[PDB]
Amino acid sequence: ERDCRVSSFRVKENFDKARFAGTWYAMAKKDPEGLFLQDNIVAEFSVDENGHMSATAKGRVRLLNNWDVCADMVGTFTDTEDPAKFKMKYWGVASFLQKGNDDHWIIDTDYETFAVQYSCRLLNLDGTCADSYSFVFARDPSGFSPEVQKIVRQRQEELCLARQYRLIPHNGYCD
Ligand SMILES: CC1=C(/C=C/C(C)=C/C=C/C(C)=C/CO)C(C)(C)CCC1
Repeated sequence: ERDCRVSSFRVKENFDKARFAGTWYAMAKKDPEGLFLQDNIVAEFSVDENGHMSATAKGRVRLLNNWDVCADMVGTFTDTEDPAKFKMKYWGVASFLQKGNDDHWIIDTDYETFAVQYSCRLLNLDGTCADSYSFVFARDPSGFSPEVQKIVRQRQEELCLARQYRLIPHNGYCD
């Protein structure tokens, strides 16, 4: 009875890039297939004078040889015909870290407390998603009141992703 087709999902109305700038702490995530950032994750968003949005990000990750390193990453965003939907190109400061190109959607935000992000890397023949990831971000690395926790859960049900996330530690391991 629920529609899980990716083309039917509602996104943030009248999205505002300049208002989204500044520091964002990751507090929970849903993982995709393969290598991915593990914990101690912080993001910094910026917008230039001509309207182009970009970001940096740091976090610990375990490489192919299980070595434990602090990764320093960089991303740039290209606008589309929906103001909340972007294309993101990304890479690292060290040459052995991963590079690529992903969809980046803002499902909802209030700019001053919380944000919900989503990416579908592959579509099924019937229009639902075959490989996805998602981040829950905070301005304040504290818990979220009861009423904001309830709005975050309603957005996780829209995405057909209820009960598939885990909490992330913050440890000092990276700078
Ligand atoms: C750049 C960037 C993002 C994605 C980063 C990812 C996808 C990194 C993967 C790193 C790996 C796998 C390193 C191992 O070689 C997010 C969405 C947080 C928003 C801020 C900018």
